[PDB]
Amino acid sequence: AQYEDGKQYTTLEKPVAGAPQVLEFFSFFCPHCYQFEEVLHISDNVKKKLPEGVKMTKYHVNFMGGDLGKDLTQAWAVAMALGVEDKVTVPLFEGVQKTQTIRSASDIRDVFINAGIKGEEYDAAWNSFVVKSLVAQQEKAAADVQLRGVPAMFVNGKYQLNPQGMDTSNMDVFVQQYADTVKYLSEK
Ligand SMILES: CNCc1cccc(-c2ccsc2)c1
Repeated sequence: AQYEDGKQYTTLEKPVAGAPQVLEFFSFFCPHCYQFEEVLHISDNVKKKLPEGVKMTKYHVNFMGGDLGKDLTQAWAVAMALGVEDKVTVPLFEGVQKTQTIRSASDIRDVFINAGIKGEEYDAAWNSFVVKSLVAQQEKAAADVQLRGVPAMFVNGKYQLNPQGMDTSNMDVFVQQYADTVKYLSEK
């Protein structure tokens, strides 16, 4: 009774078939997601503790930030397609929430250019159907679980992380609790 359904995690009443093993959702507009990623480094510490053969997937969502939110989901598709997530995640979060210099799709593009992604490369990707397919994949995944809040993490389409059942007096402890819970669920 150390881990229990309803505490560190909840159980999906409609389990999602064929879902990624560990699926994280976020928005660059999401203040708690900024904390999760830039301050707590949740994705990294979770990934760091996944069993061998367990892949981690991270998807952007549309339902925050209106038009720009949709642009960001497309830009994240570009980031995934090019494999430059580790290059643009920080400046995208800071551009939206710290400096608030990201106000348009062009501003988003500037972040990729500054990170060394060539203009032609970004634009071809941005306009590609491979990227359209990746946008659709992100939307479908979020749709599969009736997603309406971020940050969120799901394990095997069956369990949903519940950070509200964790102590926050110490950041590092919270993070390891979160990561050990994901590991526990992935072995479940
Ligand atoms: C959805 N936000 C979850 C959460 C739960 C507990 C602590 C935090 C936190 C602690 C320092 S920054 C953000 C976030």
